[PDB]
Amino acid sequence: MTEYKLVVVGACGVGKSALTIQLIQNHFVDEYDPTIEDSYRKQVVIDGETSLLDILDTAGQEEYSAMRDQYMRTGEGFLLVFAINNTKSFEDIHHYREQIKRVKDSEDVPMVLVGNKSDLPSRTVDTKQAQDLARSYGIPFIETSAKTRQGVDDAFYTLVREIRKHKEK
Ligand SMILES: *[C@@H](Cc1nccs1)C(=O)N1CCN(c2nc(OC[C@@]34CCCN3C[C@H](F)C4)nc3c(F)c(-c4cc(O)cc5ccc(F)c(C#C)c45)ncc23)CC1
Ligand SMILES: Nc1nc2c(ncn2[C@@H]2O[C@H](COP(=O)(O)OP(=O)(O)O)[C@@H](O)[C@H]2O)c(=O)[nH]1
Ligand SMILES: [Mg+2]
Repeated sequence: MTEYKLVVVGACGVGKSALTIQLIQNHFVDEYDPTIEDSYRKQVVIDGETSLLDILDTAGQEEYSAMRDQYMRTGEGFLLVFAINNTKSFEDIHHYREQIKRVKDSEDVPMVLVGNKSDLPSRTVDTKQAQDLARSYGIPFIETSAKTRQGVDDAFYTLVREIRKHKEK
């Protein structure tokens, strides 16, 4: 069976855990310990192909050991998550893209920009800004809400389609 290694990255509090649990369980978690970093597996059918998605939900203290670089290097695709009500989380996206570029030693790594918490009215990052950033990186932009499940399957399934496009090159 085909297997895809996906990694969910972004600032603390953006909804990485909430998005992962929404994809895995179809339930919204109000509280998920921000120190818990773990991987989950879900069997899905995407465009007729059965596959196992192994999703690493990053968390815990920010550190950069060589062991952590090697663990991130195993990721085939990354969701760059920011929250639409947190400008600092959007400003931090460049850091996450640079760290992916550094450990993968590549300019062409499958990624999707995800603007989470789209259910909140307290927007501080406009959709146009996020679309321009994703255009500058050559990647898709998807608006999500882990609370209502808006865009959740689209974010993960779009990342799987980007990994498929990369494996074809
Ligand atoms: C919060 C978890 C909490 N623990 C306790 C209380 S809350 C959470 O979800 N986190 C914490 C932050 N993590 C993390 N943070 C960053 O950068 C954060 C910023 C903001 C403070 C200063 N620092 C630099 C920038 F200004 C942004 N970067 C992380 C990071 F890059 C990696 C990591 C590590 C290595 O070795 C390689 C690597 C390669 C690709 C990657 F995508 C990432 C990632 C992510 C890599 N790990 C954690 C980082 C995690 C989330
Ligand atoms: N309204 C709303 N709250 C969310 C959403 N996603 C996450 N949250 C909340 O934001 C907080 C941080 O979410 P969490 O998944 O722990 O973020 P992480 O640190 O990136 O793993 C929690 O209180 C979640 O319930 C979302 O899309 N909408
Ligand atoms: Mg978390």
